[PDB]
Amino acid sequence: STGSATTTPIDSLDDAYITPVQIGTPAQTLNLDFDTGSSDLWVFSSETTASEVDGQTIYTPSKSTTAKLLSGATWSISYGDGSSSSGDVYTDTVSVGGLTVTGQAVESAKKVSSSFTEDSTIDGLLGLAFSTLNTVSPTQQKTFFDNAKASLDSPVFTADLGYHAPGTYNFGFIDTTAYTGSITYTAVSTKQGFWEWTSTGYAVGSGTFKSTSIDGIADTGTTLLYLPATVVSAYWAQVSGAKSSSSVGGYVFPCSATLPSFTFGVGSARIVIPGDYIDFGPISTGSSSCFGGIQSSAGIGINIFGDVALKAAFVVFNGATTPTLGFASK
Ligand SMILES: Cc1noc(C)c1CN(C)Cc1cc2n(n1)CCN(c1cc(N)ncn1)C2
Repeated sequence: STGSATTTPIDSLDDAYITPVQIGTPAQTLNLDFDTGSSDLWVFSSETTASEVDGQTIYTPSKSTTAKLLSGATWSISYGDGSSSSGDVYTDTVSVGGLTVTGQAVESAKKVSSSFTEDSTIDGLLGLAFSTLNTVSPTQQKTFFDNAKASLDSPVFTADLGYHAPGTYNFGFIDTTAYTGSITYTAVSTKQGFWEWTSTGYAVGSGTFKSTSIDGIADTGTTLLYLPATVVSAYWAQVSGAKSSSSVGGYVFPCSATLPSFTFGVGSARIVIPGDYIDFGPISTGSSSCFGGIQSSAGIGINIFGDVALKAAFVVFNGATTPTLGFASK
């Protein structure tokens, strides 16, 4: 089997991407944030505290003839930005882009933090990291991809995120028309539960490539590119007036700037992030200070190849017995 679904930016800045997911019988379609940095499929639901729901579409398990309470199971998650959610668990039928899993754990939120409530465009998360990170207790549950894997034509999924435009998540096949050149594959460590890999270096604009190992994670659920402070300083030094602002929480730059590209290495191959992908717009409405898309990972404890990086590539998440990642230009 295979599946293919379009993923759409939630706003004009690509602050996140949403993909429609069918849950239950009859189907209830929710728009979920596909997140290769976490491993829980959780949704706003009829159980979510009413004051914490503001415009999201909810899953109502009592209206699904295939939903079953997973007795005694609870979940609770915190994300890198300080947001959180928690609740109980059902199993139900879940379909993405025509690919169906029966008995998928659907984690129903009883509580969500303010950043979820305040974002009416995201109805939940669909985790695509390794199932070892799943938070369900006392019986850890499998991700949608792990449940689907054996049925897929090939044990892979691909992320093809758009810049200020829709893109595609495919399951079970590699669309050879969706990229240019060849796909370069690189080793993955699953020891922290992530799609963790080592980039071979970077370049800023037309500058020379610096060969240096940068360990980090391929994370579709993180908006920006978080890299070591040395690398990030080298990038923003090429932008007149750019500075790190403690009050704003990272590097900002004059909105009048034209930004240089940023290149990262995948083995001997190179992925070029165009400068415009690094512009996240005014820090507040009407400001001429703009927020940068490349930020320091210092204090986060891991480097994160988030959407800013991944949207410049066609990315293969190869879930073979020894997982690997593939990157192609597009
Ligand atoms: C509105 C709005 N505008 O810009 C943003 C961002 C939002 C909030 N909106 C995106 C809501 C939200 C907050 C989170 N998500 N979705 C996804 C899960 N979270 C992660 C995952 C992960 N792998 N890494 C980090 N966090 C935190």
